[PDB]
Amino acid sequence: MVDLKIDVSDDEEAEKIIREIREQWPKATVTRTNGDIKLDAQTEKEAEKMEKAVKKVKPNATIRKTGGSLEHHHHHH
Repeated sequence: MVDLKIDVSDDEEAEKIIREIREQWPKATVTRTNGDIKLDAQTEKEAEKMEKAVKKVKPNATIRKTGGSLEHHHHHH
């Protein structure tokens, strides 16, 4: 699981976040809340696609990405 919280400054784009996520991922918990979008990804790659689908509405989308994985630096280039 990857924590994805998408800031939303407008109502219509917030609608577009929900549609562009849930059309591919019906299981993706999208909690519509005036101010943000509370979203949960399954894996890191899944998050890469999810946050990208948001960026298909808004390229400079401020997305709060927490957790994902404890990327072990000895196993990291």
